[PDB]
Amino acid sequence: MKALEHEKTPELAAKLAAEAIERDPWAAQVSQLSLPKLVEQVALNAWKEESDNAVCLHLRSSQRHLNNRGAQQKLAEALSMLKGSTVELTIVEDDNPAVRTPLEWRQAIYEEKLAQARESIIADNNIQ
Repeated sequence: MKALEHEKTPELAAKLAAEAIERDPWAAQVSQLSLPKLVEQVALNAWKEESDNAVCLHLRSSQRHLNNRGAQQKLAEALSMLKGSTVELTIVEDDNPAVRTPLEWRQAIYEEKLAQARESIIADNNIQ
């Protein structure tokens, strides 16, 4: 009609997300919270650090423009509904790759199939 072409394989991407959730407690938590779109993109562009009484979403500063307090407050109420108590939910902007976000995890699960086929040679070992 108009074009669509943007679904492509939403099944493959959601199946891939199932594995991400089956590995990542944060991806699982977000899917249980069932976030909308903007706030979902905030939760997606961040990896969830968790402290004694807080949850600090390390958002890739590469998408710092998604992070707004309007999202954080809605995210906070949702995280608090999950935790069943007040979560000190903050969004911090840390672009360092040392942890994978649930978005990057979905992507990384897919590439693990490809990477395992090269990492098998790492497992053939040399020094470890």
